[PDB]
Amino acid sequence: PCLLKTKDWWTYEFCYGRHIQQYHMEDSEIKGEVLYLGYYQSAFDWDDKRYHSQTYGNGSKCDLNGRPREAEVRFLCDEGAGISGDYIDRVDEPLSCSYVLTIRTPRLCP
Ligand SMILES: OC[C@H]1O[C@H](OC[C@H]2O[C@H](OC[C@H]3O[C@@H](O)[C@@H](O)[C@@H](O)[C@@H]3O)[C@@H](O)[C@@H](O)[C@@H]2O)[C@@H](O)[C@@H](O)[C@@H]1O
Repeated sequence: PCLLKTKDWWTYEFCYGRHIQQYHMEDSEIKGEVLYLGYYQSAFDWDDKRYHSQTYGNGSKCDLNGRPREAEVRFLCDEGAGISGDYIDRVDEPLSCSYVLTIRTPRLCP
């Protein structure tokens, strides 16, 4: 089941191994266009300490440059040691329409 987080205008939906989505909510409905940050492309897992990365590509065309959106996902230790499972921590956008999502998860903790 997909992880969700709202930051200002955009709500972000992370569907692990499928795609990443960005869209606007009003009340509790998706008002408008749904944008794709990217579709699942690759993943690397390392274990025994721990590391996990995924990449997502060919999302919606960027109006700034006409290039598809692209995203990478970092997976880091949930340092709150919480009890609600994984969560979207940050979304960063270091180049127009290129994103780095950071997910926190108890499974990546030492
Ligand atoms: O073009 C690259 C960016 O595209 C997308 O962001 C577009 C803008 O989104 C937000 O504004 C849209 C909404 O803002 C509201 O305040 C109202 O004005 C609405 O009518 C309007 O639809 C806002 O975040 C802007 O700063 C964005 O430019 C995203 O995909 C971005 O990640 C891209 O950078």
